[PDB]
Amino acid sequence: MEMEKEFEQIDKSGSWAAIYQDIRHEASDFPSRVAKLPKNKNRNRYRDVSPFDHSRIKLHQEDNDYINASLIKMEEAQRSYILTQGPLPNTVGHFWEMVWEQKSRGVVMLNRVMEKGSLKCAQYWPQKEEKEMIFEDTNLKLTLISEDIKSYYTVRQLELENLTTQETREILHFHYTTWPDFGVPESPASFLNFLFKVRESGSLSPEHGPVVVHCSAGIGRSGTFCLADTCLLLMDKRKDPSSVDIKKVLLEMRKFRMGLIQTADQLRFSYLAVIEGAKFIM
Ligand SMILES: OCCCCn1cnc2cc(Cl)c(Cl)cc21
Repeated sequence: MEMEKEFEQIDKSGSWAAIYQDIRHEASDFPSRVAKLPKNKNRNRYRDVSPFDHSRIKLHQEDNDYINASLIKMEEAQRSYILTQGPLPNTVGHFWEMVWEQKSRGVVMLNRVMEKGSLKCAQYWPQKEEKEMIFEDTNLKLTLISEDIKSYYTVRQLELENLTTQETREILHFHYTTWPDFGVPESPASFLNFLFKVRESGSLSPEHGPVVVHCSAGIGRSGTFCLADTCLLLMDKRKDPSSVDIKKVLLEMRKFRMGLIQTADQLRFSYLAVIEGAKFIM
């Protein structure tokens, strides 16, 4: 079926939970043996969210190459994304090592450091120009260059230096700051505006390594971001935009990381975002 009318048909029939459970039943199951080794327990935020072995990002280290991060490679859309958990106190250096090694231009953050009174990820970037951060375990230096605070998101320019080679690179930090503590946004308008700002920066384009996107577990909000982007790109590329099947795209993405889209409300919000976004594109 088309999307917008499939949408009203699920609303009128109140069957979002049943649609979402079908997806969970059909989703791929692949091994995640490296994630479950005992030496990696303090590298995982949640025991039930792990990268598959076949698609995990490997650190360029011989001691321990493990990080909780996955490469989502979308062949028809010609887009790649790295989805990862919010960094932990003992993985902030690994996180920036990955950004460096994979040649990423942009980092997309969809959570606040504290939500619901609890910490959802480490404070992993510097907050003042004159107070830079040094990650001694991975030999990197990170400096805040500039910051632009808007009503729904903040964009930061960062300098990452590989202290071993003295090479430097500019990284863009796109921080969506207004996702509610509970539920999903009422309108997709600000989320779509944010997605377009990431696109306009070059961070999603083939002349750079894959964008790094995270929330707390790296599957819920993060899944919504890449699902909406890929679906809109396919609607631009195909002769028949109504052929794009958001449930099929989501199942394809779940071949590369488990659990993408965490609730039926996040599924409905993803539909809403693609539907509204397809009208603005034209
Ligand atoms: O090939 C399409 C180029 C222009 C698309 N575009 C630019 N600004 C946008 C803001 C929003 Cl909210 C949306 Cl949905 C789309 C946008």
